[PDB]
Amino acid sequence: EMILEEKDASDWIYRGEGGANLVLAYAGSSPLFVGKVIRIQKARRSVLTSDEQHLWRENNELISSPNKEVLEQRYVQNVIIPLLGPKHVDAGVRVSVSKEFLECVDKKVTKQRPLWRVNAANVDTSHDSALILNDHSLFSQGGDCISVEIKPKCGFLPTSRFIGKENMLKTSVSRFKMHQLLKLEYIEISEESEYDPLDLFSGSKERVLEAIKALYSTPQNNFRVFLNGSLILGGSGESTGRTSPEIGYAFEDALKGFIQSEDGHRTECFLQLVSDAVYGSGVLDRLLEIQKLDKLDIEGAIHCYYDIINQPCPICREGRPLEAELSLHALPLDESLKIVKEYLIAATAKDCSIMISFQSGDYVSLKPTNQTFDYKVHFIDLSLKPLKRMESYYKLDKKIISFYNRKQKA
Ligand SMILES: Nc1ncnc2c1ncn2[C@@H]1O[C@H](COP(=O)(O)OP(=O)(O)NP(=O)(O)O)[C@@H](O)[C@H]1O
Ligand SMILES: O=P(O)(O)O[C@H]1[C@H](OP(=O)(O)O)[C@@H](OP(=O)(O)O)[C@@H](O)[C@@H](O)[C@@H]1OP(=O)(O)O
Ligand SMILES: [Zn+2]
Repeated sequence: EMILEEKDASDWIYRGEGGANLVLAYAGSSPLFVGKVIRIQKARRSVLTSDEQHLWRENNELISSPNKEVLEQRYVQNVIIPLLGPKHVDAGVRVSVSKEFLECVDKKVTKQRPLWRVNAANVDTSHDSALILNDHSLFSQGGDCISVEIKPKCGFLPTSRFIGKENMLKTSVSRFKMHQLLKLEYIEISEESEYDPLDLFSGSKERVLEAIKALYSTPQNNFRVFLNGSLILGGSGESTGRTSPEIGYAFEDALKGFIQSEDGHRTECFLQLVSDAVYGSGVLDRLLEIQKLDKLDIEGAIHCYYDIINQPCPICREGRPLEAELSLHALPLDESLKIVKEYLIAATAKDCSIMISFQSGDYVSLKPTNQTFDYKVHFIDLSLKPLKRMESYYKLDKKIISFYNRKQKA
């Protein structure tokens, strides 16, 4: 029991954000909130639609959620944990908030937010609740703690019965790689990321290290590093441009004390440590199993979505009739519901992040520095994706592939 009022907004500072939630770390002195983060949902510019209630009917505690914050809490603990495991997942504790606290918080951090983020979304000041999670950038509560955030994205390729001849490049080239080309076009990134999510998930030592190095070279919105809660690499609530020579010098120096290596080598040693931690723990393996719940791709699943909402299928009837996916539409409701539900769970896994906390059971021995590091892994950002979003998923996919295709015509 706790109600945060307008005065409490002074005790929270900006940490980061995505497209759904704004996150703030504690900067006050209250013993009850020290070492915690606050996850506040944003409104873009009642709790579940009828069709969402039909889709999540097997989970009754889910469909009876009073607000959207409890819904997220019950989605993680009733759907995602039975799939990922409870060891590295925190569902978090609820806390009551006021309309004013939320408004003051919104205003407090505005200046530290990205310009375009301020444009698209602000905090939803109509919610009476917020999520309190453990601040993973702190090791627990030892000395210093270097923390690494990774947004791995999708690490498998569609193998589909349902991807057309004209989109067959989707079988060979990753979604992440293809998206980079579109992102660059809409000036959402400065340069094409060198990171290939197929390497990180490959379960191969040399390929994981290759992936970690690429995440250093072009962090964008996929790689962040924190010294004791303080951002020392990556973007602040957005994607960031290439690690320049200068960013490199600062990060190399920020590593002093923690990594015991001679100047100009602490970085290559640190990237060895992150690689060893990721590879050794195999925490990615079980997440790939959840991403693979998208078995038919959006070009397959889309047909099932129109069967679920009882709407005539546009894709089938507005295309060539002899190429209509009769296969999928012949499927019973229960089957149709299963595919789309598993697709939405996969989307959660495709969009989550991983935070590895390091400190001088789970441990790494760095031969080049002669040091030992304890580490903890936690999954974060395990949101429930709206069912309505299947339609925008198909449009986005159709936009990415066709733009990739016509670029290959050069
Ligand atoms: N428990 C935590 N400990 C430390 N940092 C956190 C924690 N939770 C969130 N963050 C930071 O806050 C940022 C945004 O949190 P996140 O849960 O990804 O918001 P989101 O808007 O739901 N993301 P997305 O839906 O992918 O756009 C992350 O990139 C983290 O750096
Ligand atoms: O659609 P994509 O795969 O690009 O993923 C986007 C994701 O939507 P999805 O996870 O529901 O698809 C968004 O999540 P919401 O906050 O809107 O819930 C947000 O995280 C974007 O930054 C992601 O773009 P990215 O920068 O990672 O490419
Ligand atoms: Zn169809």
